Amino acid sequence: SDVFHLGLTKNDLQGAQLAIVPGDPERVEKIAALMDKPVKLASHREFTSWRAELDGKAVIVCSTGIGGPSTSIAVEELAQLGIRTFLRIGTTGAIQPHINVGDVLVTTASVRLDGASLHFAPMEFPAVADFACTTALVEAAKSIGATTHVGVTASSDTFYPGQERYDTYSGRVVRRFKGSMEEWQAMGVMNYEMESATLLTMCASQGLRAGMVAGVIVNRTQQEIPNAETMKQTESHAVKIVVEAARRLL
Amino acid sequence: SDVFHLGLTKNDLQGAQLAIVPGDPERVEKIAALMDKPVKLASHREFTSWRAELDGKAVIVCSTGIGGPSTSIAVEELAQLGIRTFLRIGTTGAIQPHINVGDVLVTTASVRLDGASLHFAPMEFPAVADFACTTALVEAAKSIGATTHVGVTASSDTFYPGQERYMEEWQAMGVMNYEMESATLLTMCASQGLRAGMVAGVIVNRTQTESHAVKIVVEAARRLL
Amino acid sequence: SDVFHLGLTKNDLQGAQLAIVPGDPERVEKIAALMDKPVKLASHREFTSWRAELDGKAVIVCSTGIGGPSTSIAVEELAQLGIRTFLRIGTTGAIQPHINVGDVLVTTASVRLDGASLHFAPMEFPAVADFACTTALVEAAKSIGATTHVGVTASSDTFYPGQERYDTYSGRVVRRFKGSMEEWQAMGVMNYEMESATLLTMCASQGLRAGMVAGVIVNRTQQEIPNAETMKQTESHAVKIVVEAARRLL
Amino acid sequence: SDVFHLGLTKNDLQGAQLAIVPGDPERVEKIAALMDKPVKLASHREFTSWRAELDGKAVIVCSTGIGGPSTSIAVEELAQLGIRTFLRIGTTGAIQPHINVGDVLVTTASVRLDGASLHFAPMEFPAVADFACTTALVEAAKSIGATTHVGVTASSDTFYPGQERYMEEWQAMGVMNYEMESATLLTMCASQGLRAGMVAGVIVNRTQTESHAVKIVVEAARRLL
Amino acid sequence: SDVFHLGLTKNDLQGAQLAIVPGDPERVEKIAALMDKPVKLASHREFTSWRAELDGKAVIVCSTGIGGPSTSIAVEELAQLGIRTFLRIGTTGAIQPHINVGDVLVTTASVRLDGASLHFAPMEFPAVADFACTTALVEAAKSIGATTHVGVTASSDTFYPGQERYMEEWQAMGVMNYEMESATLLTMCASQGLRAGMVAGVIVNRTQTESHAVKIVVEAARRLL
Amino acid sequence: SDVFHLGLTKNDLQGAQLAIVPGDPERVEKIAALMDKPVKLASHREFTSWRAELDGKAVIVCSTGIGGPSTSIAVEELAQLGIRTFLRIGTTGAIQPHINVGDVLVTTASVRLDGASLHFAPMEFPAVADFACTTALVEAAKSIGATTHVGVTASSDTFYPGQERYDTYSGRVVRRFKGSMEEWQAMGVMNYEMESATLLTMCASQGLRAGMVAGVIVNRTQQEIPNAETMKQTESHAVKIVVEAARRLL
Repeated sequence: SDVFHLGLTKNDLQGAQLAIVPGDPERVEKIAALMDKPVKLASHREFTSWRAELDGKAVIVCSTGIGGPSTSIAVEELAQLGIRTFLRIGTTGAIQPHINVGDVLVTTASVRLDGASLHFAPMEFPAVADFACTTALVEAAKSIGATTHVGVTASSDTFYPGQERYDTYSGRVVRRFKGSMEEWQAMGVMNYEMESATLLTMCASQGLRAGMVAGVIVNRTQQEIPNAETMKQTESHAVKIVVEAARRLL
Repeated sequence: SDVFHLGLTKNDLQGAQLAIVPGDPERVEKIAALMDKPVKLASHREFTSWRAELDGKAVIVCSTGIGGPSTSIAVEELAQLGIRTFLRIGTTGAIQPHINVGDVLVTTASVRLDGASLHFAPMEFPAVADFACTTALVEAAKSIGATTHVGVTASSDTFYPGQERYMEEWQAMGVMNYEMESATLLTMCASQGLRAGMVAGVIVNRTQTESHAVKIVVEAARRLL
Repeated sequence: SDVFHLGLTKNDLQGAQLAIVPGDPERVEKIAALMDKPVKLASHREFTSWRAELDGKAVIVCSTGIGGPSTSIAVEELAQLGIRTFLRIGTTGAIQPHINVGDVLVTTASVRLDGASLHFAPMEFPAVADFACTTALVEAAKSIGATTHVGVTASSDTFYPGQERYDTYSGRVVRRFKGSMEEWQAMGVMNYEMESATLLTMCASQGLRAGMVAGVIVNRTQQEIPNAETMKQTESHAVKIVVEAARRLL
Repeated sequence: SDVFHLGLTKNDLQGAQLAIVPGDPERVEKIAALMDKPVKLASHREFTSWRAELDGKAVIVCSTGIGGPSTSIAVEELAQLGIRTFLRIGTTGAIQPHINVGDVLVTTASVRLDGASLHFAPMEFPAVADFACTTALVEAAKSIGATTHVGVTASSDTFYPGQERYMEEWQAMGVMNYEMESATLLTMCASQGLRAGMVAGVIVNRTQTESHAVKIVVEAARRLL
Repeated sequence: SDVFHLGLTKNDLQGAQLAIVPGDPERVEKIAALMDKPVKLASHREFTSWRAELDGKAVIVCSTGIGGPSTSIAVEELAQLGIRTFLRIGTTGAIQPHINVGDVLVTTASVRLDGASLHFAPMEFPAVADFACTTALVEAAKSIGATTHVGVTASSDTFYPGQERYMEEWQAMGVMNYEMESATLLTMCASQGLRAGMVAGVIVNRTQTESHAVKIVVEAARRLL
Repeated sequence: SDVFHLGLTKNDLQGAQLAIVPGDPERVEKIAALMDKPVKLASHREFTSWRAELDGKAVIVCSTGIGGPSTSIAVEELAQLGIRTFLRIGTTGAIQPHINVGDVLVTTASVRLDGASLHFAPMEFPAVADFACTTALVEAAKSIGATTHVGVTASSDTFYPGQERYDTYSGRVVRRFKGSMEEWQAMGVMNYEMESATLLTMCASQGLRAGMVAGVIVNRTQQEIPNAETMKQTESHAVKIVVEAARRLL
């Protein structure tokens, strides 16, 4: 209404200045439920929004969708709506053998293998998280007793060739990404996802604070497959971390 | 069950070798309604998929979401399930003074201003549409008496900053329109042995009625089976 | 005279608005011979021009020379002279095993492995053919009964390393082109030539129509070598196609 | 004897796993003087190195010289001798109006406008500081009551032309300051399993007292042993 | 018979290890006429080749055509037949106020604004002339009393747009002149163990007699046998 | 004093218009000693300066430090001080098996694997030496009876990965430089060093003359290791060459 995609007015946010941003609209209710007086605001495409209260202050939970283009829309309009702090929650696979399912990852900066970030800063600019957000996430994780890894994430415009997956229709990856996974592994990159390069670059270049946490639900480099219930329990822990991080940032 | 995102099996497709891929679920239902025996299959995240029938052959309609990245997931996972031809329909603005609201644009090739196309081929490779799909879209547009323009589309990762929203090089170069998905779609199919076509209805033009593009894409699909 | 290289005046063209553009001046006479009243206009360097008539309308046949720089000169001056439609005729090798000598290729767009095209549009711009020209070529081929392949061509500033040839004086190719042939093969590229990236990019960016057809005279990926007479018969067929395509574009 | 440039052996380090790396030898002596049992080890070309002790553990102080290239030699050769954590201290100007002469800047990440960082990772990889080192620098600054800003630094190969010396894009993007070494240092460590932090004291600001940054880096070092 | 384009055999060269490579066939005949026992060998497409003799040794003169692409074919195919030294002569404009019509330019290296040079070496590699060839051209120019300038030439794929024809950065950087072939020629030879030199006569200058450059290239050739 | 790093005034140079520029301040005295009346001017960081006389004319000898950034400072300030000709002296390893320890290298142009040069001209611009300087160096070498190689040098912003060294802490080189040494070897590159791309590019683009000579003290591609005294004798010869080259340029 006040914005062009989310279907939200300013007053709907009730002065909220922090937002928690999952990718999947299915996860918006369950995260808002952790907090006081969860109310459903709107639901348009993959932008589902709920509002809640935390220590007396209004908070927003809004889905971003998949990929940088979708995310940029969500972040841009929420920034217009007055949101100044963004905490990304996700579930992810790991790319390091010593990172286990059920572990938690806090991202300090991202490898920019995407397109939308370049609209906000040149490639030379770092896709870096805010120090306060990162600190809050690291502290909330440790308070919960989570096994935590803090470092670089690779952020890709594709799920398949940019993550060097070969079990595809064509079975081929373009030269740019051939051997790329081994390279990132050697450089200490923790995981692959698809949204953070846009999130972190647009926030760092525009005076906004952002951070990201993710629960490890799978590991491509490990032979053992993840349990059914442990994936659901890792997801709830990650949610717990992000809410408890948000409490310190209000 | 067979793919990571879409929630579909090979069997769900009942031999379908063509998919129509608009951006949004509201458009999916609208397209499937034009065909025989429409059935909703699945809805996960951005990807809502229906199955239908054209001349006794199965066709799928599946939403892509916003941008190359989500589009790339949809196309790959449909290709894994046996689709070999993709037709996209959208609605857009135009940037050429002689293009009217109500006209239909068939894209021959796209300017590659996205990030995802580069995950399939280096920049020097053309974001070109398949000749058969392009022909079938042009045929079907003439079939319902649509005013048709055929040419190049500019495709970017941003909706506002990559469309002049407070440079006129694309206009001077004869670019018809702006959107966000065609560069990824066309490059990813042309560099991987899949056929792809792209059609759009003109809804706005800064120098100066969507159901038609939907009928056209369906009637194009028929010619390609 | 009116132009700086071709040695032609406007009136010489007699209102001609379509031109057929081979690379080799030797082929200009034989293509003009297919048409009514073939007259030799001029011959300067590798720019040999003939004029003819087709269904009552004047047509030009002009050689481009080798490579994008030479071609850009020819196209630019003929555009100045009033030519608005350009049909390229060539003979070529194929890069796909299932493409046979005697087959005909119609190019929808080109991989831009050249330099001159960048002077007309940035690399992001597609080296795409005109739809009407492409349609006319495809229809003329089928009317003649030719086995036709429609798709992407790789257009290179070199005959040797850009086409990944190793049987050279040095025996080496620079990293950019090492493994490049296998890459294009996997992406469905039909053939290599040296002029189309400039032709198609300059026409598509300047409101001019262009298309390209070529007869396959050799195939590097096949063990069998081409017959002597079959190469000469493929050349005459390609010529037939381009003239019959031109008839539909007047 | 063990390395090409520095003139040091493993044994010279007596188990040191942390080094402090300023640009110049005058600063090296100043830093080592703040610690226990300071000893000069070597002086070759740009690389003057001292050894000292913090809480009974060995630490090294070694000058880098000017720019990424000399910095890259120092860090690599110290890593070969067993150092796994690097802290850099500098003095700089600021480009933000609210940053005062006397304030302390802790760099989270750098803009990569150098040439040497590319010898370690492609441009898309972030020139990001280690979280522990960054935390320890922020803690130590608060410990002596310093006014602290935490954010991004621009890092280039030129002192004059890459600093406006007869474009304001870095200011508009929230960049704190300019220097010449941090991009190489942060990228080279983050992409090779080494921890790195960076701190600077503000000595000038075009929109408007170095001993403090030296004490801070030493007290940060202590927390990281 | 031995090569793809030129229509020549090894035997046609009678032991020649040097070629002179101007752009056009009219210039080829002119150059060969200055030498002993001139003989036309072949004429196919852009490539017209003569053989001649200097101090009892065989030399070839072969036209390149327009641009790096045609030049690249000529040089490669001559190299396959045994040529190891190439000298190019051209005629050009100058872009420096002190360079006069009638002066001679010997190119030490070229600005790489072509596309074909990149098919031989990445952009960071210098389009540099061979020292012996450069020396011999400078010697031969002084021999006939020519006014000589020695320096950098800008080399592009376009004749008009890449020469200011309705940016002055090349003038400010000391570039002597513009042409279209030297970047490809110099890069392709320097990166493949072949010697190359380049000389030109000034025929125009926007800030203000070709037979001389032809004599100079021949007399340079003599010194290199 | 007149400059911001070297600690020198204009009058200190006594009208000197040529400078000899080693990297190491330790070598400044020994080169100035070859000439008449060697006086120590200043010594600040790695910028040690001495002045001397040669055939009656004042000459400067000034160290540059390591790398392009350091060198650019030295060259820039000496240019401000009136120096118009720069002769680089160095000692180097070779990358060609047929180049022997004790040989001398004169550089015609440099491969620009550095950052600072790009601040003076775009990458398309050649890092080319002055013809007079190159000629003087080649002639001084031959007069001394040195075995001389004239050609391209690779100039790198790093000593380790940009020179494709694997005997490092991490043991890895980034894809850009993987296989790079074999590439330069095949292209006829003589050696690696770290300063010339900046020196030559800034001089060629600013109307200043520069050249470079170096004595070969080691060869990575040879099994035999260099003698102790032969390295010291190669260094003195290179010094002799540079002074005798300077005599011809005054």
